[PDB]
Amino acid sequence: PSLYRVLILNDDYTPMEFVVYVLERFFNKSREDATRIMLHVHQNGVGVCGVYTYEVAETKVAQVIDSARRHQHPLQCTMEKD
Repeated sequence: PSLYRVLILNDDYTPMEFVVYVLERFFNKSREDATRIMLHVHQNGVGVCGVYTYEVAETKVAQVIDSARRHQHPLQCTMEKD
């Protein structure tokens, strides 16, 4: 039954706007909440985008990666047990 948290890692190439876009897009964040998480990731090196069931966490990871790569950004996204 364990839920899984989705994490994005900081990097020195992915635009902030794209990270905000990603959080609004795939994690259902208002722009204000996205901005907060984006800045937290920038400062902490890692941040939680959300917590979901394993299957849903898995698709959100893939979707962020797919989106990032097609935008040609190196944005790293992964998950771990909540």
